[PDB]
Amino acid sequence: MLEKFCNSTFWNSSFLDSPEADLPLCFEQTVLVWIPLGYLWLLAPWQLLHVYKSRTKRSSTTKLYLAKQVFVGFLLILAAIELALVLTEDSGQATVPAVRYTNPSLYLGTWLLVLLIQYSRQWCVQKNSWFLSLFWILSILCGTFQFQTLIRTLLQGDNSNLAYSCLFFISYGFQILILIFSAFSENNESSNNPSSIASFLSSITYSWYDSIILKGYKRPLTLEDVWEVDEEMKTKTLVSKFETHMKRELQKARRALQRRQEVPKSWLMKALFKTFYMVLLKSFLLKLVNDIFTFVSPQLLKLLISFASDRDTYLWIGYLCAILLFTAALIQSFCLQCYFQLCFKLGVKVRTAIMASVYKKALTLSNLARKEYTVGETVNLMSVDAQKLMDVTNFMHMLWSSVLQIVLSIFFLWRELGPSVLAGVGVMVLVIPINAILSTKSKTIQVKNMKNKDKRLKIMNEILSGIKILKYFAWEPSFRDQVQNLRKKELKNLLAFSQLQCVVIFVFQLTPVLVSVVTFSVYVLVDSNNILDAQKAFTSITLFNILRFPLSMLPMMISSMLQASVSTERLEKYLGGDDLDTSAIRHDCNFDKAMQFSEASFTWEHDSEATVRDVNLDIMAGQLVAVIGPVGSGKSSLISAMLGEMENVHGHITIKGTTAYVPQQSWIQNGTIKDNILFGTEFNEKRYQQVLEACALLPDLEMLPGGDLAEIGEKGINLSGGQKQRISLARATYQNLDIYLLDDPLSAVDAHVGKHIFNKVLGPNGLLKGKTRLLVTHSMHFLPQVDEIVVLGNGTIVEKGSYSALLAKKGEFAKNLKTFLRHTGPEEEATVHDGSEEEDDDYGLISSVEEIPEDAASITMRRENSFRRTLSRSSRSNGRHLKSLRNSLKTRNKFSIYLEYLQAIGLFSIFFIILAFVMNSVAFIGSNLWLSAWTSDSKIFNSTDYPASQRDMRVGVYGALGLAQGIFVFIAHFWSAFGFVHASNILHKQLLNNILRAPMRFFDTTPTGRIVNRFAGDISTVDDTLPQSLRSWITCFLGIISTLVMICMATPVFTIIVIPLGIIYVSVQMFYVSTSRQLRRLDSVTRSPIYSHFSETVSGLPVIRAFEHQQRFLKHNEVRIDTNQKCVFSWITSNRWLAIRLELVGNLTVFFSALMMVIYRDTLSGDTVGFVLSNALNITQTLNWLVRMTSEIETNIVAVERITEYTKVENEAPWVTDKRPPPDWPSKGKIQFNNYQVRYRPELDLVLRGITCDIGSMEKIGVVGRTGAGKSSLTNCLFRILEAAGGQIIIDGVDIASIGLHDLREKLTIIPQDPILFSGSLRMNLDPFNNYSDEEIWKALELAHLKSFVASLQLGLSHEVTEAGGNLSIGQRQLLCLGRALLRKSKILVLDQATAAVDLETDNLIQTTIQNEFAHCTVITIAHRLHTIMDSDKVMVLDNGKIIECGSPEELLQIPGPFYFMAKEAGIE
Ligand SMILES: Nc1ncnc2c1ncn2[C@@H]1O[C@H](COP(=O)(O)OP(=O)(O)OP(=O)(O)O)[C@@H](O)[C@H]1O
Ligand SMILES: Nc1ncnc2c1ncn2[C@@H]1O[C@H](COP(=O)(O)OP(=O)(O)OP(=O)(O)O)[C@@H](O)[C@H]1O
Ligand SMILES: CC(C)CCC[C@@H](C)[C@H]1CC[C@H]2[C@@H]3CC=C4C[C@@H](O)CC[C@]4(C)[C@H]3CC[C@]12C
Ligand SMILES: CC(C)CCC[C@@H](C)[C@H]1CC[C@H]2[C@@H]3CC=C4C[C@@H](O)CC[C@]4(C)[C@H]3CC[C@]12C
Ligand SMILES: CC(C)CCC[C@@H](C)[C@H]1CC[C@H]2[C@@H]3CC=C4C[C@@H](O)CC[C@]4(C)[C@H]3CC[C@]12C
Ligand SMILES: CC(C)CCC[C@@H](C)[C@H]1CC[C@H]2[C@@H]3CC=C4C[C@@H](O)CC[C@]4(C)[C@H]3CC[C@]12C
Ligand SMILES: CC(C)CCC[C@@H](C)[C@H]1CC[C@H]2[C@@H]3CC=C4C[C@@H](O)CC[C@]4(C)[C@H]3CC[C@]12C
Ligand SMILES: [Mg+2]
Repeated sequence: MLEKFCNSTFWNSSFLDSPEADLPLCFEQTVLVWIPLGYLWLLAPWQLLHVYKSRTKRSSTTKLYLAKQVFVGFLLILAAIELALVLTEDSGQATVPAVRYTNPSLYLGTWLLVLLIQYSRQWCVQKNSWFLSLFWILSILCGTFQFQTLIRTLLQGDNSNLAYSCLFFISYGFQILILIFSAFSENNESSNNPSSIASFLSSITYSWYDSIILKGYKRPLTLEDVWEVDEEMKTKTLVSKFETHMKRELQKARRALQRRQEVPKSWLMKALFKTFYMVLLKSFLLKLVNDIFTFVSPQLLKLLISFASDRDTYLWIGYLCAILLFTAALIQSFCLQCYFQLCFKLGVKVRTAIMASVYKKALTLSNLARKEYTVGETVNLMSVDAQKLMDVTNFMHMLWSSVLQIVLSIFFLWRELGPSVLAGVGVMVLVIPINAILSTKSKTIQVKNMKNKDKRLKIMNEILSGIKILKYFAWEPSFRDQVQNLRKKELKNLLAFSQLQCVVIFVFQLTPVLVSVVTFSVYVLVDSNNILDAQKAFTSITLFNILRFPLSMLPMMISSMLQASVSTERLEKYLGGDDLDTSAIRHDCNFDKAMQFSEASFTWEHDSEATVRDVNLDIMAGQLVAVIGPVGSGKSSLISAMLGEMENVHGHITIKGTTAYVPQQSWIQNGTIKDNILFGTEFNEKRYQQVLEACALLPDLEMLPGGDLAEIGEKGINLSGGQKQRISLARATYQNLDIYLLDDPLSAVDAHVGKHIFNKVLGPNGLLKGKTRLLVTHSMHFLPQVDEIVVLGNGTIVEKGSYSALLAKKGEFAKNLKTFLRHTGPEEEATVHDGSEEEDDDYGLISSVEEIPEDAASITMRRENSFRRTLSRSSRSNGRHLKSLRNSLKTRNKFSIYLEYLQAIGLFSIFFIILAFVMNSVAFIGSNLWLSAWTSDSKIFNSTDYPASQRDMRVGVYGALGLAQGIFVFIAHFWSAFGFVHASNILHKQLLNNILRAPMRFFDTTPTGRIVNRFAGDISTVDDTLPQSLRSWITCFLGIISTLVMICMATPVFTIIVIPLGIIYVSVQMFYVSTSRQLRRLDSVTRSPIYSHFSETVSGLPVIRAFEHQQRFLKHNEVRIDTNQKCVFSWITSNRWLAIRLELVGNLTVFFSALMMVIYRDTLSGDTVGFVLSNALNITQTLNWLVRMTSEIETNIVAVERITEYTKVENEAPWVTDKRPPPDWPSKGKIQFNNYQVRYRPELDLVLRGITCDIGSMEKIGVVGRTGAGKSSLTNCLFRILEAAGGQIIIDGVDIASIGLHDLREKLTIIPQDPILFSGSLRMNLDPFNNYSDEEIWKALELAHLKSFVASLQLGLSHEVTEAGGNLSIGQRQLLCLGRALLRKSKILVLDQATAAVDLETDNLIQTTIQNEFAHCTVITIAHRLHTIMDSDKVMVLDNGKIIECGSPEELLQIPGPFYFMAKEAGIE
């Protein structure tokens, strides 16, 4: 039928099959002008309906709109005038074919729809959609063909049709211009994000993120300038969506579980599929489309080889094939990037929807299930389980995209070689089994590695925190070896694990060559008729390279799904747990009473004995009643039942109004004191001040360093029981509720503060004089000022009555009211916390193992190592003692590192390793040239002319070259492993000796947290991931370099393209790293908050639920999640930006190569066009891998830099010098000071000045003074802890300066101010140096009155001790340090005021012991008990750093003076 419509033939061989070939103006003016129209017509109504339903306000008109409308109008008028001219040309006696009638009319019809659809878009967000943007591309691609034919026809010399050509040419141009104009964003400039408003091209090449790329390059970027996340992902939206389906599923699962077996089994997985099936479908379609291109390239490569093999062909074939290869690569990359983006976005959505839902359940779960779990366990649950589920949802489509890819690949190989292909596959299948046996061994080793690493850190924390005591007694040398033993014991396991990992990389590295040698040898040797040729060989190599990945990622995917199974099972127990029952507390306005108990009976457990039994009482409003009883009576249980935290058994409770809670164990949040007192309330001034003053929290607040705005909590000043109780009471009284349930709020405070609080806050005349008060107490001091008292016994009420009535009853109250009341004095003080902010990770900026397939082994290990390391830190309980707020306040008053690391490794081995890797690359190029020659050999011979000698020679050499390649790699890997284990040893050892020898200034300025982190995190980083990246980068670089030598060697001209693309590569490279690095940090800083908040709320749930303050905390958690969800996307998109740019560069560098071998084909063979393209086909992704891998080693080298800084910290005076003292130097206790002047730090002034005193032998001296007089400095001046800015100290005629450092301390003894006990055994604390024998030790405890405890202990001197002697009680901790100093029996003893916490009897013993034992010695004591200072031969007085009075105490008191005035103030005599 088409023959009469048109006039020419549709298709004839003569049209083609010629040097010059072209489709006729019949095929081009038919199907090529029907496809574009069909797309627009068929698909128009769907887009019209999609706009119709969602029509909103019109947007302001912009210049682009009018340009796009006027160009279409020009097209319309052009088509109209063409139709008019055609109709006017021939009317009479001219059967003009309808191709000149329909085609003109068709276009005129379409342009109208284009005008309409464009206007409709003006009413939507994205103006330039995908519909028109794809239509224009289709039209241009279809119309390019008419162009060539038309031009040629005219150029050839025919002038018959010139209007049509000119008309068509004008339209084709205007189409180009319209397509160009249809790419501009034309933004409304919405500050949220430009993702919603972006044309098709911008949203497909990611050329809208680049703004941030320009912003972060100039100046560092903060959280302000990162675009917000879209509404579809906001936490509030995701939760509701997931909650609907969760609620709908669980109930059905519960019903199914109840119907049978008469705890759900599988509901979470379904709830997720039913919620997010649509994204799954879209991603599946995109992955299916991409999977096709993976096998398209090899066919074009075979066509190129065939075309270049012969000579009598046409150029058009080669040019068309090159263009097709370019287009296929571009399309495949564009589809793959979009699929990656969709999948990763879905993963993030799932992770947020699980984390927020877990948080929301945590604060509504029953008490039984909550008490079953642990505080840290639930935090680890959210921090680990949710992350595991994110990974298994980032790489699930692989499962189906493998069993298909593999199958397809196998099919092709068979259609290319024959039954021989099976031989290669089998060798490529046997590898996986072997890989497993080695992974299990690696895990087995790593477990013990982790165990030994844990203990070392436990000794490190103690020594770093208590560095003062070590210096005083000179115990530094022992701990050196004590920790080096553990270091070596760990190093051997590290070396074993390292050499095992090398075997695995070797098998995954040589498998390509092995499969090639086996397949080719079997194919050529199995039958004499078989003859190799270039196309078959090179295509087989390409398909092997394609297939090598899935068979090596499928094992990993199966292992991951196995972990996600148990992770899912654990979460479903928590998210599916029961809820607490509330059908026992009736919140009605009884009014008649604010409380009523109708024979209630509640139990803590499910069905155990009732803790509270048969309770019935009622108290009117405005009544203060006190609940008293013995220990374990059940008061707090009664108040918890009032709150409703127990399970009802029998009865009901009526409550009118709100409630307030003051728990026995005070709970404090993180933040300022003002934030804690407010607890989410509008700030006032007439009530805030009243609350603070009434709770007597004013004097203390004045003494805090920051006043009211002082950070309190885990990461700040740790207050004592006395204060934390007053803060809790102040918060409760400021919130101003109706019913107050106080549980012992006056226990930690003393008598004065307690009386003041009772008379000013809660009592007959106080702040809460109208509200009802229920207080539980243990002291009978405030009983007469109450209204009604109740005595609880065995959980039930024994007697209820007024104070006078109970006293008149004459029974239990008489005995009860004796001296039960217990008073508490000031309790300890504050405790500052050393900053330990460390959260650097290893697995970052990497989302799946599909983006960087070459390095899947290392990526998997890093994830597992990070997950394992998370638990340890959570379950660690670091015990670095603590510091007193008082003492802390006084204290306040470039490529070179790469060279350093290489020098630590050893340049001698580095040279040989580089030589080995380079030699391997040469053997690679050599093998390819042997095959290229072997394949070339075929053309000379034929089927029945191949000799046997050639057949054997062409394969023996191939085998030899493969063997050489394998050997050189193995050697390179074998040495690399050792070259590192040595580095970790020298770096740590060198660092430890230097850091352990630093002066006190450095230890005082830098917080302990920073110093200990270097010994733990960095050492782990510099001995684990570092080597993997350092060994992968060189392999990638050498592969790229080898590929380029091959292409340039074949055709020299290519050298030109190398320079330009490099300038682009190194440019595109700096940009990415200059931004990604900053986003990596932001992510870590904005994560820890979330887990901190969850831990806080879980610990303080009853207080949260007593005040009815749950919505605020839910909102806080939602904001904290939306801050991190905004930052993750900002790097998930950046990685996709780089890919489109580098995959484009990599595809361009192969397109040119192909064309350069079609213009110079004359001097080229088929095989030479094989080794050049077969390799260059896999250079696109290798660039992306190199940039990503070089963006990780650059981020990881930061470890070595830190370690180096502390290895070069200033040191103090040498331990031992040549100047030795006379034997038994401290013969007599003769000390003298000559104008001794000193300063703590060079920037600080002299603290002690003009000191001139004399110390006699066998003399007892008492140093006493005022605050800030430098009393304690005197001691820290005799142990040469500081220097000597002025003057000197002479003992036994020998200046302390001349004598060596470790030569002086040994012969001096000092009792520590705060007795500290190290871990280990009792022998280690008493004598780490094992110099003494047990016999003389056994005498020491006899003198110390401690032999009774130690003899009857579990062991003798071998008994272990926990942290800071936690197993031992306080009484012996101070006592033991007395015995420690007793063993040394030195000559000069410097005592200090350290008997403050020693009990009277013990104190007395300590005091007399000093006198009985130390008699033939000199004793200098700095003390505050002026009374105790009475027997000193000479009393020295310091004012502000100057000696004042030096005389006997009797003389000092006989003659009035500053000492006598102090004694008069003290009143000792
Ligand atoms: N959280 C709990 N879980 C289980 N049983 C508990 C719990 N708290 C208390 N009990 C049980 O109830 C008994 C009474 O505890 P409760 O704290 O009510 O007594 P109390 O007299 O108020 O104590 P105290 O005088 O020390 O404040 C305990 O000895 C124990 O047997
Ligand atoms: N670590 C330090 N860093 C800086 N200056 C310090 C440090 N320790 C002490 N000082 C300075 O030295 C002064 C004297 O401190 P020292 O403890 O010797 O005085 P003191 O009169 O014995 O104290 P107290 O009355 O509390 O027993 C401090 O007030 C302070 O100015
Ligand atoms: C598949 C397309 C899109 C790209 C691949 C190149 C195409 C255009 C080339 C590759 C091989 C070519 C064929 C090779 C040999 C012959 C036999 C001849 O007597 C008629 C033409 C015909 C059948 C050619 C037609 C064009 C052809 C199919
Ligand atoms: C708009 C662009 C993408 C169209 C691409 C095809 C163009 C560039 C091609 C198609 C047909 C080609 C022409 C075909 C034949 C000849 C005759 C020859 O003796 C000189 C080159 C010349 C004149 C070619 C020039 C380039 C040409 C016009
Ligand atoms: C399909 C899209 C993407 C690109 C289309 C490119 C087409 C139009 C190009 C690519 C290679 C070109 C051919 C290359 C060489 C010659 C030989 C010359 O003596 C006549 C023109 C002729 C025969 C060209 C015709 C046009 C041609 C076939
Ligand atoms: C993007 C696509 C559509 C256009 C670019 C295709 C390029 C590679 C094509 C288009 C026109 C082609 C040229 C057209 C005409 C001739 C003359 C002929 O005697 C030798 C080949 C030569 C010199 C062609 C080489 C290849 C060529 C330059
Ligand atoms: C097996 C191992 C020990 C071989 C050692 C390879 C050495 C020579 C290689 C591996 C990693 C390389 C570094 C990788 C990254 C960069 C960042 C770039 O901006 C400058 C070069 C620099 C700094 C490289 C210098 C050379 C380097 C240190
Ligand atoms: Mg209690």
